[PDB]
Amino acid sequence: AECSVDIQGNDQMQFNTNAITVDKSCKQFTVNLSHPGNLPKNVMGHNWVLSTAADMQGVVTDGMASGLDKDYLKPDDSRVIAHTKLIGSGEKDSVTFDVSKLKEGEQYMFFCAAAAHAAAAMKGTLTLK
Ligand SMILES: [Cu+]
Repeated sequence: AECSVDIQGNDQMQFNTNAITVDKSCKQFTVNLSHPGNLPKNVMGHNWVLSTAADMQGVVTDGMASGLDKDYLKPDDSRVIAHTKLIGSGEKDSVTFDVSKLKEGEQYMFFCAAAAHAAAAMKGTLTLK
């Protein structure tokens, strides 16, 4: 069982992967976010957020309005399944979530919720496989 994933966010506003597989024997799953490159958090902060595919838009829209000091997410947003904090370069964060939070016949999206980042394709698929 592969129950973690190491994902990178760079200075060019991209993740180094577009698709996560969550093995369904996993009781928990861990995302290790890191930020290579040379740019601070207020310039090019990244976070990793999980929601259903349907919820992504609203989570992003409400998140952008909440701002950088709220880590670009609406506080307590119930559409947020799991999330990291906002990180700048040279920084890192992990999240671990329960796999029982995912369901068959739902589609899941991961993304960064920093202003306009997900619109520029900092996002990808999350699949129970
Ligand atoms: Cu980002």
